[PDB]
Amino acid sequence: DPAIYFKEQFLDGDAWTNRWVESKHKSDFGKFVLSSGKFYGDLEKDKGLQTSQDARFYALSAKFEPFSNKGQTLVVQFTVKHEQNIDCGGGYVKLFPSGLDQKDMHGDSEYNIMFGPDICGPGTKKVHVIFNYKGKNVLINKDIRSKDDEFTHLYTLIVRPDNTYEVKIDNSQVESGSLEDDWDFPDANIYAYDSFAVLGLDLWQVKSGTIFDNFLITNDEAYAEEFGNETWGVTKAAEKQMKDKQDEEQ
Ligand SMILES: OC[C@H]1O[C@H](O[C@@H]2[C@H](O)[C@@H](O[C@@H]3[C@@H](O[C@H]4[C@@H](O)[C@H](O)[C@@H](CO)O[C@@H]4O)O[C@H](CO)[C@@H](O)[C@@H]3O)O[C@H](CO)[C@H]2O)[C@H](O)[C@@H](O)[C@@H]1O
Ligand SMILES: [Ca+2]
Repeated sequence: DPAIYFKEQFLDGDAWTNRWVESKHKSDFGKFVLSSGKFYGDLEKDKGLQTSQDARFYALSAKFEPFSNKGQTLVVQFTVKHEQNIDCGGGYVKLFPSGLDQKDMHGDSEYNIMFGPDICGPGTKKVHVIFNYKGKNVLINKDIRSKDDEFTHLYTLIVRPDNTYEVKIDNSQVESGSLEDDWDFPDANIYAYDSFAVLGLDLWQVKSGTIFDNFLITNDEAYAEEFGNETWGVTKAAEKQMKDKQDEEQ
């Protein structure tokens, strides 16, 4: 049986607010709203969290029963849709250990892993993969290109107990190697963390309108691939046809 540590598909309406916490660290964080956007694969299935305010910081997080990846695989996966045609704005997640105050979470709150696309003008169009190791946040030595169009894309990070990793975009490998070689941190336990307890969205955006959906944290690579195909894989073609429709009808 795959261990599902966390899963969020926003399938139950306004009830998501019972599972996600707004940080109060700042008084003027932008608001996340539940939305399937202007075009979608399915009105209900493609409901996710959308940034609703221009030129704001965002800080929202969801807790889950704490776990450790010691001795097993860790997979983190979600969809990002920059439906607005984004100029500058984050689309990554952070994983936090136990002890985070969700009501006070912010950009400098200490995290274990940060992963996902970041866009900031043409000069920043990169997928971050950051490991906190011995008091330092270490950025991956590799250039992974992020998606910049208006459509929904799947982002997957896989971390293995043999100190290997893989990054997938749209369920397809884009980068692969070992933690020893692709970060400037030999330690057999680089991969492992004593606890994960919270998934956070800590973002700055200029033009807002990005939608996040289909969050998954699991110990099973095969299950993540399947879940990805059943979520993003299903959204992909349907949403393209409805975008094609809207252009032709205009
Ligand atoms: O990028 C690695 C870094 O990520 C996390 O920290 C993020 C940064 O603190 C910051 O992200 C930057 C922000 O840049 C802009 C704005 O804040 C600047 O004042 C302005 C002037 O130069 O430029 C931008 O408008 O947002 C962009 C777009 O996402 C980012 O690319 C920049 O990196 O803010 C975000 C949100 O709070 C932080 O997540 C990690 O915490 C950190 O450890 C890591 O080194
Ligand atoms: Ca959804």
